Amino acid sequence: ARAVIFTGNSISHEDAKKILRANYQPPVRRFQLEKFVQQGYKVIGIIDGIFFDRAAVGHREILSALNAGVKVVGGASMGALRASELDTHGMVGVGKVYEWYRDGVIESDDEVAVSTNPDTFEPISVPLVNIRETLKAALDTGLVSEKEHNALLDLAINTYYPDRSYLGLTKEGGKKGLIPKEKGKQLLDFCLNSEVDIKRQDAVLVLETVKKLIEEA
Repeated sequence: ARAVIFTGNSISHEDAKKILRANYQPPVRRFQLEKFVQQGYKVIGIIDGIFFDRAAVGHREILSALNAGVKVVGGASMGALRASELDTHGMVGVGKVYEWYRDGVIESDDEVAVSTNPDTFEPISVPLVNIRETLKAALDTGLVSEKEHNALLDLAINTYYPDRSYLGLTKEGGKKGLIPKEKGKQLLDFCLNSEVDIKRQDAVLVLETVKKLIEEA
């Protein structure tokens, strides 16, 4: 049994490779799955994928893989979104992002979209789900008030995703009078050193699920 994993954004190929030896591919695009189905692969892990309509992985493609006896696992990013749409059809969803989509806690691809380096797949921006979880953790550490949490979260929601960053958020937050600037600096340090990287943690869960399905005959 051979596995193929589409990732690079939520976790690098370098970091994923140590956790599970698999065929690591770039974020998934339209009509990439069937190549691996036809090559005889037994498990597909969808973590990351392009969100733009023309190039996004389609329901038809996932359903084709499932009908051919290929197990499909999704989480973290595009995999979380698709698993929430196709779990009733046999796609396995794992992780918190999947759970939130499933239960209507979050909606739309805006929750997970990130700008990336097109060559290395490393993210430039911060996904909204990570911002949500990191602002929650900051509130717990007493680094923001509830008013400040809510104001900064609303700001993040209302920021074009390639411009979503912890520095950008605290800077614009300060400029818009949403947080004192010294309190903003303490918050930025927390965000840069103690990020709740829910996309990465969910990505690891996908890898571990794929690992289990490969082992099972």
